[PDB]
Amino acid sequence: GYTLWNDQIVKDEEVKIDKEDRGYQFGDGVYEVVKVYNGEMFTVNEHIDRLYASAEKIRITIPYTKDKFHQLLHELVEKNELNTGHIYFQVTRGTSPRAHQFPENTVKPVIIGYTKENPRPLENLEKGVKATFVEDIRWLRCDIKSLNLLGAVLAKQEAHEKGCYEAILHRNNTVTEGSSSNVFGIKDGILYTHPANNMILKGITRDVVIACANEINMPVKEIPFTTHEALKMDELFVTSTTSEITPVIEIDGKLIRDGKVGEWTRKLQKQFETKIP
Amino acid sequence: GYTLWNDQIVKDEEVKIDKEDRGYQFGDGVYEVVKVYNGEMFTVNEHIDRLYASAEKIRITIPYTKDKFHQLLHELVEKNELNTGHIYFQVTRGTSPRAHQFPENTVKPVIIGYTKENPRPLENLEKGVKATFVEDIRWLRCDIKSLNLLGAVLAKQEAHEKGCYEAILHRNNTVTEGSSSNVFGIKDGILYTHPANNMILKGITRDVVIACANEINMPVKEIPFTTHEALKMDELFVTSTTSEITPVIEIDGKLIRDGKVGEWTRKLQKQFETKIP
Ligand SMILES: Cc1ncc(COP(=O)(O)O)c(CN[C@H](C)C(=O)O)c1O
Ligand SMILES: Cc1ncc(COP(=O)(O)O)c(CN[C@H](C)C(=O)O)c1O
Repeated sequence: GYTLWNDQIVKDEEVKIDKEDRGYQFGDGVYEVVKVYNGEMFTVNEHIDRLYASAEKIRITIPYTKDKFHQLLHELVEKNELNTGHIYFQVTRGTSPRAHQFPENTVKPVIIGYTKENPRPLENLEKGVKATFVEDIRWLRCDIKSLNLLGAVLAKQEAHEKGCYEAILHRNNTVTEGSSSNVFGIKDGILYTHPANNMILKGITRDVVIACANEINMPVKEIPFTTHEALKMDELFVTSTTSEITPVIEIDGKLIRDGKVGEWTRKLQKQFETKIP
Repeated sequence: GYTLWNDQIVKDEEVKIDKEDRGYQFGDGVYEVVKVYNGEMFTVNEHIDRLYASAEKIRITIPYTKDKFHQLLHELVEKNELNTGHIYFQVTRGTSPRAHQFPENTVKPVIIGYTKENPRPLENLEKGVKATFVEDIRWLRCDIKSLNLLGAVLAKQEAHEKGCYEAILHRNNTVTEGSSSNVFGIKDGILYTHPANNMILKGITRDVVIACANEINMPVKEIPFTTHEALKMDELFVTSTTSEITPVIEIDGKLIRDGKVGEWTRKLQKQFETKIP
């Protein structure tokens, strides 16, 4: 297939990374994942805006402008003939002799973007999944979608080893987000979720779900809940570009209510479907 | 020059790093830095031991025996004709289709190592340097020498912009370590430094210095100190494989005692010199 390398579209086999790329020695870079539906990129405007925002947050000046980035992403999908799956793209500070501080003389940021055929998680959306609680031991700037993902790797692995789809992270019993998703709780027709500060990534799917709730007039309270409160919620689910609205029916053997997908989770999924390309 | 690639010492241009190498997408890997004095490696076995420990802490099993790794670093120094400088070496989980969890079928870890001619910091060792306090926002597994270093990058950059050599990190007003070093304080002839827990990296230079204090009959207390306490110390210095024992004479414009290198730091520098190749 074809990969976006910097501002070029090249054959997969041509791409090689320098050992001194700061993304390889420091994880000094940011990234995005965009879902594609029948050749249509879902909320690509929001994902590109966040890529540039994450970049600005760690002072990386992406070498070309947004308009040029969208154009390159558009041809990447067409070149790979991607129907349904996702586009992954990242940008690092660039390659230069190893040193912690920013390169004295502005080097050019490295860009990588590729595609992958992958259907929607229909079985999970319908049936729900099992989750597990895992202590959030990550850094304090979770609002930046950076390449420093070692914490999430170890957490995801733990969940998979227990046959769970996701690891629900918590800071001293307070639920923050999932290893690669945002977490939502429902009690008495009210939608709860951790506020969007430095403790979580302000997900694009999270924002679309909150928009859906406002459209159907469901009360939304952006305040955190503990692991114990989460266990006594009427409904529970996780959100991500690839997971959409995935219901959580069980946490560590403990059923969320009756272990069935809830009413509001269904209403929310229904409204989310109206947004799909 | 020549680069260590897994178990072969090839030319820099013959190395191929994949875009899906986990050290590039998740910072899923560990590393080390070894100082070379006149073609001789300093505390190489201690660093190799830590590399393996760091690796196993995140479930990565380096394929070679520690003695084979030592022999590989030795060949690298000779092929490059390195006199005084350092060797940088790392290992990632390897290349596999992007996913947070560990690769289902164990792929081979990727090893990369190279040299760099760099003199001893003569001026800093004798005159001392300026430092600046910066809040520690890093993750909770600082005992693992991983590639997740975005926190340290931002901290070091803040130090340099202020004309400072190092950023002295602090959590809850308690000094932990520097962005790329360990921090020591002296008062009333006692040597203090934060204990080796998950909040810091148990430095190799740190251990040698503590061993030096023992040898010169100086009391050591591995207890943490606040920024307020750090400013009241009689003497203060940072340690690292590249910085050796670099005295800190001023923090945020506030002098440490009289702004000059202390006697105990000098005694430690003298004993440390007896260990050098
Ligand atoms: C920690 C974390 N929180 C929340 C999200 C969801 O954000 P969004 O709705 O914009 O995708 C993700 C997953 N992002 C991508 C999918 C990943 O790492 O694969 C994440 O890494
Ligand atoms: C966070 C941190 N603490 C402490 C140390 C000192 O450990 P040692 O004395 O074994 O080098 C370092 C430096 N490591 C290397 C030098 C680096 O990243 O360049 C470090 O990155």
